[PDB]
Amino acid sequence: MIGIIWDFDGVLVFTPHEKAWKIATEMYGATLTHDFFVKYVSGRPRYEGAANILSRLGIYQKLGVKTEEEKLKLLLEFAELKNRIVNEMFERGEYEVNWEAIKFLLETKEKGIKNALASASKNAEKLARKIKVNNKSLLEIFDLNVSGRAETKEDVFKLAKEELKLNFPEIKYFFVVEDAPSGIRAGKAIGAITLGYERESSLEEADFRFSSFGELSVDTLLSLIGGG
Ligand SMILES: [Mg+2]
Repeated sequence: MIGIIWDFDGVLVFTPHEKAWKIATEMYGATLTHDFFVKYVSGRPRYEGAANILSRLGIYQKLGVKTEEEKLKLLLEFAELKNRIVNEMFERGEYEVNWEAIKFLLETKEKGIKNALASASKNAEKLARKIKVNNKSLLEIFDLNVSGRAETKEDVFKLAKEELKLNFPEIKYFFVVEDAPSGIRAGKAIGAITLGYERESSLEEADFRFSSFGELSVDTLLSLIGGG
């Protein structure tokens, strides 16, 4: 049978990604453009993004931060500030639910497909618990949740895969629903068929590229295996 491993943010839920960085950058005296975000921050590791902002928008220079230890002190402050802002804007309800993803999720569930929630975020489970689908939480629709139990996509995907197999040994095919280029790579690394949801980035490395759910069928999956 089939197992599907779901990333959360960017797939089942949309949060403002650029916005957290913009606000941190604003409070250090600079303006983050969309152009800059796309070129030096988006899709890169958090600390690389942060260091790009601090150096190229002149914030190091402005504050007299000259040595590597001084730079490093501010880098880690800045990157922590950005996480703290992601947390606060989650606390303020700043997200939208992707009901069309939940649609496909429910469709796979009725055809006997097993579904794991597999986010690296500490907040995925909480949000999933509070979003309602019929007479339960979106969380309880999943057969399995491993969210926040590791801190990279590949480690959480790996964990979700091992647990899906333990619980259901007769699963033979794994899919990863993913919205980010790094996740597509993480999916391939654990031997899953990657379902690339392009809402913003293009995901050329993905086995199946799509722009909206419902453009997915259970039959698409079988077809993907396929030869797969
Ligand atoms: Mg994602």
